[PDB]
Amino acid sequence: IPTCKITLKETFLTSPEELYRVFTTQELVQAFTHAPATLEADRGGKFHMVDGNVSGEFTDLVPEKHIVMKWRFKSWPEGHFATITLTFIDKNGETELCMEGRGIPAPEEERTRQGWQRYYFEGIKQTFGYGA
Repeated sequence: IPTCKITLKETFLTSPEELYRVFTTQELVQAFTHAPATLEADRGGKFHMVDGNVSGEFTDLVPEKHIVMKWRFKSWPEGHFATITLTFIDKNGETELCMEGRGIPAPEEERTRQGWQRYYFEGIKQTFGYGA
């Protein structure tokens, strides 16, 4: 499978604590994705979101600092996971979120970029009021 790497940076009007909670709380994920979610906020823990269209496993969780996960869309080749790292940086009580994704199927680059920008970043900002 040819793959690609993407890097996204987004600033939120909330603290790293609050943003990290949004990414790692099943009921908050349910709210911003508008769908039932299951999320085990543990190293080794599984997640399943948007009618099972997104799934994966957390491989490193450092509260308020970083999340590393194996992550896929349901349509990707079976057993194919991207590795996504989210880093939470405090900038004056606001949060700079750096997302780095590796191992994204190359045909899926724009779907995955737009999915992250619209369904994570815009979704979180609009649900919780974390700025434009």
